[PDB]
Amino acid sequence: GSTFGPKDIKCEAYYMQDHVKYKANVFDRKGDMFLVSPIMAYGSFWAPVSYFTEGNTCEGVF
Repeated sequence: GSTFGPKDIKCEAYYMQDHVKYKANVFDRKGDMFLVSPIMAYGSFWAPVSYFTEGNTCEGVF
């Protein structure tokens, strides 16, 4: 349970929907696909974080 501290986060990427940009927290990777979570702790799904070329916080997976 950490917000200021990428402990439970490690990677937090962004994405905009042509105008609205928000965060997506990312944990690990699987090939060219990454392993992300929604705006809560509920499951985990793969998403191309490679598309989140705005700014992300993943340093330990990099």
